[PDB]
Amino acid sequence: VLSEGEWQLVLHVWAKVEADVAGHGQDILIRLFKSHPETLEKFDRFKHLKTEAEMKASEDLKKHGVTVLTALGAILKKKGHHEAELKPLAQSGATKHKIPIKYLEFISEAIIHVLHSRHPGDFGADAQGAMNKALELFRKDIAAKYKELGYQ
Ligand code: HEM
Repeated sequence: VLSEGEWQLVLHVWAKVEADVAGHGQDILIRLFKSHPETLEKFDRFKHLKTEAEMKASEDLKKHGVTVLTALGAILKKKGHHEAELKPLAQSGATKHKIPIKYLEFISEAIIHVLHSRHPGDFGADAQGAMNKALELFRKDIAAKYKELGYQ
């Protein structure tokens, strides 16, 4: 678990992401794709995106970006109390999409890195350590729901 203090730090940065979701949304995804392009394969709609510039130009990617952050955000304001919110995503990932936990750690990486580039001064070690934990709590919870559904 995370302390109250840790949670506030997480939500304190979350607040800034919230000022430009679409924008934080696209950076995250561009970073993921770029750093681990094997993840692109889950996306057929994105398959065709050859450059950053085209990636940046897609409404579809930008939307997808917003859809990802809003879900993650609703989960974090739950401060660890997120089974209900969590459950649909674990189902879909265990059943439709088949996303490995590995894919999820990649994404965690892109998240942190974006936050740190955009928000240096609100994203110090304490905060960063706190966001790490929370993203870890999310992946862990996911991982077990997965097993329960027979995936991993
Ligand atoms: C912070 C982590 C993430 C969150 C909150 C998240 C959330 C979502 C949401 C809310 C959807 C739409 C409903 C559903 O199909 O579940 C979605 C769909 C999907 N997610 Fe994720 N996602 C995350 C990470 C990933 C990763 C890392 C991948 C694959 C590498 C991924 C692959 C997919 C795919 C392929 C779909 C189907 C979307 C479509 O084309 O209609 N998600 N994800």
